[PDB]
Amino acid sequence: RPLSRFWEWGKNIVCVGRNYASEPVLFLKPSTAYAPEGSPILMPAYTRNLHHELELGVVMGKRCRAVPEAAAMDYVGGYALCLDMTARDVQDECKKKGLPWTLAKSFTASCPVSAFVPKEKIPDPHKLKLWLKVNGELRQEGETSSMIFSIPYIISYVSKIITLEEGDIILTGTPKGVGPVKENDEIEAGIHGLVSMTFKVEKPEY
Amino acid sequence: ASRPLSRFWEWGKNIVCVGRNYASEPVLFLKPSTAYAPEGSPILMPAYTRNLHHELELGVVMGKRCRAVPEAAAMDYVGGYALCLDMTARDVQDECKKKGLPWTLAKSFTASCPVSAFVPKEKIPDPHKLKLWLKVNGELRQEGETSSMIFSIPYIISYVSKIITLEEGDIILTGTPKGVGPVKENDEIEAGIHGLVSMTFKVEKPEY
Ligand SMILES: [Cl-]
Ligand SMILES: [Mg+2]
Ligand SMILES: [Mg+2]
Ligand SMILES: [Mg+2]
Repeated sequence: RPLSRFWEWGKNIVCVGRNYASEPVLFLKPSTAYAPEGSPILMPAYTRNLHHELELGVVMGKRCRAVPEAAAMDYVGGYALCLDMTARDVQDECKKKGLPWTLAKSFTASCPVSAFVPKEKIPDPHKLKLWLKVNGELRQEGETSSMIFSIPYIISYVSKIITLEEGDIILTGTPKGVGPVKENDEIEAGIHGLVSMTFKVEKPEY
Repeated sequence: ASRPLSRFWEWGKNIVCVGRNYASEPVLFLKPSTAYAPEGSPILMPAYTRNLHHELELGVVMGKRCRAVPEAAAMDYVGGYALCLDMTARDVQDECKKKGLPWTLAKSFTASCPVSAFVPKEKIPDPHKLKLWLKVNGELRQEGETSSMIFSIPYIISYVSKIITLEEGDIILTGTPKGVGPVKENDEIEAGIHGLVSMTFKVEKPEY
């Protein structure tokens, strides 16, 4: 289907652990973690500390299996700005117990996502500037130039472990200033000169 | 438009697996859609493991968008079933557990969820009265009865659905009985549900 609405039909979401200040740590979100603009961030009932993580997402334009770094950028279709919503308290316990990160990282609406930005609009994804506000006040700022692992290497690396389909996305890590959000909070985020997006923290209607 | 559940592995977006469910709440982790290996495709061995285990599991293919459903309604959201193998780099898993890292390299690599033909819901009135088996070069290594599952199926559905909305075509593997063990290049795994379905897989290294 069309990359401009890739969150509607894309199957997989792969997320790098730390990529800002030896190999990347990888974890997954289900497709239902996607919350496109106009849809709320949903707070799980089991957390009392949900954090925002501002991240550049790389959307795969064709099927990508064990590709070398230099070819990796041919498999990219575009990009989207994401929040890797994280139940931080659950994560701390998972690290402690050797448990999978699912409840901390992989719940419904745990990946809010901007409009699709075609790769023609971004000649270099390592020269972008990211930002995020909670209730109008600046909280996360990062430059993608300060990423530890480059996007070509991240694509190559995960493609050698997990084949990526067209429409799959890779979240490439968060810069500094990660912190909490509560019910009714509003998160505004963007890439300077390219895209912006608004989201509202909300409880489920169960 | 709509694709058949008989080919759910072709279009299904998500795989959710339960940890220990045989002899307080389930452990959950995920595989990517590209973990699927339908019959005819090889179990691929990741180059970084020296201890790839099999795990015989009943899968549960969802038939209807399933968002935070109660246990008593859960079975209405099921489309059918498939027998799967939760292929696991156990050596990588131990290290993941130790460092408190994600289980991805252990449980979510390519071809790490071999899958049988789809069994419609009508053919299985009670999914807890099934018998599963698995052979490795002819030797019976896994034997389970789904009645001895700790968490029932309707609960597992009601539970994961509260955390993760499940689509049409998504599957939940409901854990593996005893008899888990390793495999190696050129081994031929066969496994089935008694009277319902059977499958065969060759273990290979990738043509990377
Ligand atoms: Cl995990
Ligand atoms: Mg998926
Ligand atoms: Mg992150
Ligand atoms: Mg398992």
